[PDB]
Order: sequence, then C-alpha cells, then structure tokens
Amino acid sequence: GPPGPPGPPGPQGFPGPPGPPGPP
Amino acid sequence: GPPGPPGPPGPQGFPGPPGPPGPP
Amino acid sequence: GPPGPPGPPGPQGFPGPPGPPGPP
Repeated sequence: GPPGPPGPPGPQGFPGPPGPPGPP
Repeated sequence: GPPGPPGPPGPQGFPGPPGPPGPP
Repeated sequence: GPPGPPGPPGPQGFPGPPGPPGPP
C-alpha cells in the first residue's frame, strides 16, 4: 500500500573540532 | 506497504574542546 | 507501510573556543 511516514531523525553529528591556539 | 522516506538528518554535534594554550 | 529508516548523522559541531592565553 502507501509508503510509511518518514523515518526518525538520524544520529547526532560528531563533536566539533578543537578551537585554535589561545592568544599569545 | 513499503518503508517510508529516510528521516531527517540528526542534530548537530556538540561544540569542540578549547584549543591548546597560546604560543609564547 | 512502516516508518522510514533513520535519517543520516547530523552535521559536525561547531569549532571549540580559542585555548588559554599562552606564556609571556
């Protein structure tokens, strides 16, 4: 019959990259 | 009937860690 | 039909903040 509803939201993305070096 | 469309992309990941200490 | 498959992984998190101040 008709296609089901859309699936659930995917997994959370990966953690962000490290920030840059601090100020001098 | 068939499985529905793929779900939405997941939530964004958490922010990355603080960068290393600044250069001298 | 049944609900669709899970969505893709979300976007990567934002970059971290700048690191601690460096030595003098």
